[PDB]
Amino acid sequence: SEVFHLGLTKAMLKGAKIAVIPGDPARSERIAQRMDKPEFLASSREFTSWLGYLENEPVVVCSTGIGGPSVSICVEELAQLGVGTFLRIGTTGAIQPYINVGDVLVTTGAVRLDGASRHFAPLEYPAVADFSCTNALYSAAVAQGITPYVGITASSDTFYPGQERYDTFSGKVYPAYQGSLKQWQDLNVMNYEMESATLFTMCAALGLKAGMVAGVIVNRTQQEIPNEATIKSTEQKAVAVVIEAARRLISAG
Amino acid sequence: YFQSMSEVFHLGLTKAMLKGAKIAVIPGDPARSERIAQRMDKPEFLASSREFTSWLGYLENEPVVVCSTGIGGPSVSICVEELAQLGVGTFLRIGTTGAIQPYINVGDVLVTTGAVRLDGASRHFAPLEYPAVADFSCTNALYSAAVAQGITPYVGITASSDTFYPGQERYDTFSGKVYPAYQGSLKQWQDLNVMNYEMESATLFTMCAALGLKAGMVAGVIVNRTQQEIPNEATIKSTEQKAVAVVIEAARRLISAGR
Amino acid sequence: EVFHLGLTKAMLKGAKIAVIPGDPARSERIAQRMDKPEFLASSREFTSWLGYLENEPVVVCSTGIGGPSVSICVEELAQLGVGTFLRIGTTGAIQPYINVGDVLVTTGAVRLDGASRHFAPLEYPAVADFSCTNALYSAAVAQGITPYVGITASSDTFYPGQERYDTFSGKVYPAYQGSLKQWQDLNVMNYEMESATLFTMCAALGLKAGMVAGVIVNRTQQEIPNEATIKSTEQKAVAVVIEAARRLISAG
Amino acid sequence: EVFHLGLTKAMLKGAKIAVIPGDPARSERIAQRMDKPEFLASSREFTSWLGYLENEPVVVCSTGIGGPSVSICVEELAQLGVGTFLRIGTTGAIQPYINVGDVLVTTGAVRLDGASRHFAPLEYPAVADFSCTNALYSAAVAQGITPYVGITASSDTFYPGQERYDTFSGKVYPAYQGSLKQWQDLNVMNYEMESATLFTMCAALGLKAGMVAGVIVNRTQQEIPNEATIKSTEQKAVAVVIEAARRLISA
Amino acid sequence: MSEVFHLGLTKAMLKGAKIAVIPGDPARSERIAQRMDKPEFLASSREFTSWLGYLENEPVVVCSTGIGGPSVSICVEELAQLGVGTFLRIGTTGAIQPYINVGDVLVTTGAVRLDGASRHFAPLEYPAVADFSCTNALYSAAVAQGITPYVGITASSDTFYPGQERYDTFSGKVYPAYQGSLKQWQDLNVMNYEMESATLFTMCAALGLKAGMVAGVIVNRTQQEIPNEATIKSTEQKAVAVVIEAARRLISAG
Amino acid sequence: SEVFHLGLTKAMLKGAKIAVIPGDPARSERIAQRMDKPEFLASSREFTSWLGYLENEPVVVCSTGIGGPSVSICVEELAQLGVGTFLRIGTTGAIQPYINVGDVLVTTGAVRLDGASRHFAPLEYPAVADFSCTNALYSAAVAQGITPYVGITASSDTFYPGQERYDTFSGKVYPAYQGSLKQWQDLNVMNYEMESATLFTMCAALGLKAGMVAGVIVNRTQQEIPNEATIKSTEQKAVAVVIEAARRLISAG
Repeated sequence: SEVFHLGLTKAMLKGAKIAVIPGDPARSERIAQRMDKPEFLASSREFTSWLGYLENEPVVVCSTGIGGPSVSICVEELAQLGVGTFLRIGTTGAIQPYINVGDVLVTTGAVRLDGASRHFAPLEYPAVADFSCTNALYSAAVAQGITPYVGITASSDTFYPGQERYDTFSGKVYPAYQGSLKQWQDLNVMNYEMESATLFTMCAALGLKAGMVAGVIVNRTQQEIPNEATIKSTEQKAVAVVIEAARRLISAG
Repeated sequence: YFQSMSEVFHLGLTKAMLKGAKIAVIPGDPARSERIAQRMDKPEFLASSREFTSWLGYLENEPVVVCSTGIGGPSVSICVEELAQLGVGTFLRIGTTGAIQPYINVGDVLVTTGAVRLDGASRHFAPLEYPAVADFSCTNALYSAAVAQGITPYVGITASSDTFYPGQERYDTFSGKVYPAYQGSLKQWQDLNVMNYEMESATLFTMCAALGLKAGMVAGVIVNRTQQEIPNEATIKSTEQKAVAVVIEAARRLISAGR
Repeated sequence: EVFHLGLTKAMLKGAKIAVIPGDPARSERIAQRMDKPEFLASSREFTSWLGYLENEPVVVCSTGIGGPSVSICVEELAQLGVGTFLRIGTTGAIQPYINVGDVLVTTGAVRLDGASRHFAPLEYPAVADFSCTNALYSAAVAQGITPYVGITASSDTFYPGQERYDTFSGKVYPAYQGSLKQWQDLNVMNYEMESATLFTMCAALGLKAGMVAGVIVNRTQQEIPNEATIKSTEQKAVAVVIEAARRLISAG
Repeated sequence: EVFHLGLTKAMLKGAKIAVIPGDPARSERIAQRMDKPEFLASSREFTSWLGYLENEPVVVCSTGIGGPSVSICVEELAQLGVGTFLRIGTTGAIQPYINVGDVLVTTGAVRLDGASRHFAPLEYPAVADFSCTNALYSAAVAQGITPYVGITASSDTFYPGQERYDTFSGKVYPAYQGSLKQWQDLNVMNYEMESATLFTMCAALGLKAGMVAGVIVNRTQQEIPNEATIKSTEQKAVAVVIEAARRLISA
Repeated sequence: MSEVFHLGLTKAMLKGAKIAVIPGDPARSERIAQRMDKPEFLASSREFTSWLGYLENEPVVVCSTGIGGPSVSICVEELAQLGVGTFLRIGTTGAIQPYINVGDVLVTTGAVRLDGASRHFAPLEYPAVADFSCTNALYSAAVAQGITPYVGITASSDTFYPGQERYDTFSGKVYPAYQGSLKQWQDLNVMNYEMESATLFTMCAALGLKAGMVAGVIVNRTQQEIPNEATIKSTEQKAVAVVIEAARRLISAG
Repeated sequence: SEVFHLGLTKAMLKGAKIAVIPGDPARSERIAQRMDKPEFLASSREFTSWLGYLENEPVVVCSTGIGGPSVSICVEELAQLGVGTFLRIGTTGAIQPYINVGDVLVTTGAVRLDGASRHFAPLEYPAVADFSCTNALYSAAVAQGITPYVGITASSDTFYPGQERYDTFSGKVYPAYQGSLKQWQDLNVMNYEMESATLFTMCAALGLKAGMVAGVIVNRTQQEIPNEATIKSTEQKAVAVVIEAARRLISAG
């Protein structure tokens, strides 16, 4: 291979300029299976890649693993192989009581509670999504009968203390993160996630285009856990949005 | 200035004088409020106090405020907060600007999605790590309005500075100096794909996001710091009018979309 | 000759000192207490008048609200040869012992602004010039006034940075919650919105700055000032700054 | 059962100690060097095996790349009763005198990651546990190796945070320009991407952590190494980490 | 008993002293006290050597601080526990500006906070600024003794070596955050480096105590000329004369 | 004298490569008198130095004064004179309830609540002790039948507010330090101290070796005042550990 981690060569992508980047290596196949003529490319560490076709054009699906550091490797190495646009698809937990399980969130900007973003730009620089990607995702959702929430996401390097979870080994969060959940709620932050600050900041710095959509499967403020059919239909909703957004971006280019 | 004639500390306005306005166009210069209002139906002067000159006018049968902010986040923060107390929910920033990328020309139009926070006021609304990002629908209305008038704007990041001089790494000054933290900073932003400098959007975007208000920004490029040529008054004045026409049409589609 | 102020070196007729209030409406009022007052210019928030004290020309120029517009004013006046800047304002105090009508002379500022950081790193002190501070203090004492002398908190906002809750959101985020009490406990006299930028930039550029303010409101009391109170307090503070300017001119 | 790892307390069979490599494919290789190895689970980047040393159960669980995934692994293993964590890896040195084939034991980490700040403020030291560090060192010496002991710079990125210019942009922004030289002049041995998170979280949580690594490349050096010396290096490093687990079990 | 924790002093031992002169070097306490009426040794504990003397019939303490904000912070806090409200710092210093000569006198209005201890009293944005009345007493005293001091900003460093960008050291190195820092301070019109004033000014403002600082310039690292020993002693003696006279003025005024 | 502050020359050290560094100038002599052929070297400001012999090798004992700034002078100037190893000895208070008066603490790392450490390395760099020094100190303690606590110390530039003391002139601590004691307790910090952050950071930056041991003479969390005999015996206990530690380091050379 021509890159350090992914196990890929330029030739293997067959001219792909756009990538869909889920977190879980097992999701790559499922997404590529909504595309035309999909084929396995490689699996190396947490990076499982597939190639598929939308609008008769090649598209990579590559898993990123959890967190900015693995995302930064994935994105950098795909960019070396000619990928210029990156669409993040995920499933998330909301922190606003008006956002329900089954809702779809499109993120315009990220609160940078990560470390990797600071290696591409100083903290004062905005972790903001690409306009054309964000539009394609929003337009894709409304066209498919979904009214997404569009706004800001908190992007944390941790699943536990950074998302102010106390159901843990220590049961503690140190003072800088005590009350942080309420802080973000009061600043109209929709949800937590763990990748978008790195993705958006590095893409803006490198001149690459990024966007993100997620399906809500849990609400931190709400009592009752939903059944794992509404979980799966939520995941489907999100994929339908990202696939259609990818087609719009391709047709537009 | 009589506090009895105002429901807010600085603007000299009451809610009723706005006649239900939910949207404001906010230029920097007090002298520009009237001109922008005259693009609307039945324009009327509202008040003038300090750097805050306000007019009302109508678009699509709805009242729209035009209020000047003065230069800088501190004065912008007062203007926005006090209009928000009087029921204004959407703020469209209009201005002219210099660019820092060689491919951006005088006469081009910039729509800003996010701001580098080189200001102070934004930190009074949210911690530094929170993004100074524009409202999606405002940004889309500004872009769409521009395209519908024959203009393809550049869309991207602006550096929002509390100063005109050292914070924009200008050396053509009294001291001729910029201290180390801001030396090389222009090049830094160029290399990070920042389009331009401006002095208000970090505060505007950060505060609106934090308060649940909607903000966007459009600007006409009237100078480029990487370029040698001097631009002429005609193209400059034309660029100002162009950008105003964009902001007005954006307001129109925001109004009709909310109907 | 300068980007914003609409002024030329010639129009200043040799002025080396400026009085810099916030409100453009006050430029003329202050100019009228000097000799041979005349209008110079008005552009955006910057309205400038010229006057004479001890047969020397003195500029009065309004700054607008906040560090950013102050930094433009001071920089551009300095390009035109002004070396000394006297800030006059009205202010709200945060200490109970400070009364409406009192006069404050500020030695240094808490840097809760952005613009100062463009002139020097945060650890550098936003401190007033010795001679300006003394002239302001002396002027006050010579007019029968015992001013408070000390530290001012200089905020880029009027609302959350001064921990106001009487607002559209009614909220202040955690980093500024408890901040007013913090400053009270650190013996800060008052809030204002310009002096951190002024002091820091003047120290950095080798210019001379001082600030005097009249207290029109106390954040620890329930009373709100009427315009007559504002007017008399303003007049009190203007008298101080005019005299301080005479003293600096005479001594120079 | 825990949220990410696909594990229950019962599946660990009382294991109090874990060896934690980064690469999912490496968990089996390492478990093969213990007694009665068995696959446990594979979920996302977390592939876990169980094995026995001095007749005692030991988990081997991959972490993926970076503090974020490490923090999930360690947290969830701690919920299941694991109290000690030994990191094994392969690394690139930044000092001219460190050779390919050398072994590094890390006492402390430069915190160039984000996850560590979710456990403790930046001024708090990312320091290895005293016991673990000694076992790693002793294990190495007993096998004829004098490891370098010292400080590692722990980066959230592979590229700009380690000041690499061989990239898509070819750029590193000013705050990281000259940072490699800065760390060299401060006697930092190497870059790595997980230890700041690991050391800081374990100190905050009351858990025990250590780290050993085999050097397979040197950023300052002309040459390029063959896979012979590389494969023996990582084999050497695994041997040190296994023996260290024994020693800790023994005491 | 009634003794403070570090200084070995009780409130009775001060005999009502409200004002202190605070040199850095233990061995200077006696010398400064001998410039006052009826000097007497009080105590010596660690770096803190204290004497009492009288000026204008009022008792005045002289206590050494040791080097750096941490020991200064002990000294000042514990003297305040004993009723001292006013603190006059006296020393000798190098200068970093070419136009400041050996033998000049510096009165410090403000400090660049390159220390740690100041941050334990106030956040970094809070100004390390001297008390108005102390600063005036020092300036007016100097002018009355035919000196015209420079009045300005001093950089207050927690180190003698790297924080003052010194390369003549064991390592020969200064890490990047401090490379170019001397020139940065020169370009921002800073007069000199010293190691205590940020802590002193910040803590005194925070606690409501009054502080001022005067120093005599005995070296200038930007100049080639080397001063002779007479000029140095004359400068030391001059700085001491100013601080004593300033204390007299403050005592008389109150 | 060929150093600026200590009043020392390389010849006066007679080849010493190692130093014991207490804080109090009055302690230097009695520590040196546990060694063979003790001799006074110099006294300047807070820096009182003595020389002694352990295992036939010369060892300096030099007092540092209080705080990172004076420590930084002492260590720099001794390094200029050829000293490469620095062992810190003192007595301390503990902030953990289970740490008793009489216990011994060996510090692996320091919380950097000081200023001088930042003049040697940026804040993210760890204030970590030298491995061999720490091992020597641990081993010496065990050999005296002491199980020392081994761990993290908080190193403060102040005695009062930075250790969250309210028994003061003002009786006040500003918000950034309110609740800080509790914060450090919950992060398993053992004790406060005033010099280790500077010492460990500078030594790692300069390539010098440092360690620290201390005897606990007071506990913030405990009710009891301990008697003088318990306190004086704790001092002796800790000094015995540091001397033995130095024997081991010398012997290993």
